[PDB]
Amino acid sequence: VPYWDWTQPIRQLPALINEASYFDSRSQTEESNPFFQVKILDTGKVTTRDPQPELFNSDYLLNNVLLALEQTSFCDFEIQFEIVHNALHSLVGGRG
Amino acid sequence: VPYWDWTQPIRQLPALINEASYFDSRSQTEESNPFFQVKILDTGKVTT
Repeated sequence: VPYWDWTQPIRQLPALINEASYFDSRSQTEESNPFFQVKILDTGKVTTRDPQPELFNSDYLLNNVLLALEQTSFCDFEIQFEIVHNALHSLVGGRG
Repeated sequence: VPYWDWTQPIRQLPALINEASYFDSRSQTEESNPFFQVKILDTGKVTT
């Protein structure tokens, strides 16, 4: 499994996850990349992304993670860890 | 019906079509953008 870095400012969504559809040479054919969406089992609906217009060209994530990393103990670190974890989650979740 | 001016030197696809998701307040709900693609009738095939 790879990891998507966000410490460096993001110019746009990463290629692997925003590219419309792939073209496989095994069938020499196009097919839609699953990374957009997936049908949630027996629910009648599918997921949906929604980018936020302030996810780009900011050092907010960088400085926040630095001031979370500065700490020494562990319990204090945990709370800022969770905060920044849910941060970009909520940012990219959108109205969906 | 509108028209798309491709005579303009383009940078990205227009936002009317490329994005496959829009949120409308009529039902305060999200819905996939139909302009993304439409399946061909009674063949189980989706364009791209």
